[PDB]
Amino acid sequence: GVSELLISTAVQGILFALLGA
Repeated sequence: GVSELLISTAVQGILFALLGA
């Protein structure tokens, strides 16, 4: 699940920047 883990971290990363401002 390396390919699915990278996509899961990409979506959660953009969401972390919005609510992490």
